[PDB]
Amino acid sequence: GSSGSSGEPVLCSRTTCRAVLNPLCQVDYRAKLWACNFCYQRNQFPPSYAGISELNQPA
Ligand SMILES: [Zn+2]
Repeated sequence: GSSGSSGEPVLCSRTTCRAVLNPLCQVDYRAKLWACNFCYQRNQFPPSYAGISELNQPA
């Protein structure tokens, strides 16, 4: 993980998209990269993805 105090919601890079990370997107745990289901853009995982239900919990 990453020390410090934070907890901002991961938002699709694309400014026009701004689609909050959803369980529908194509998550490539292997390449730690989840592509968007709408804009279809690859995004990098956040620094702190431990206290996240979307990830921790199954789709
Ligand atoms: Zn997107």
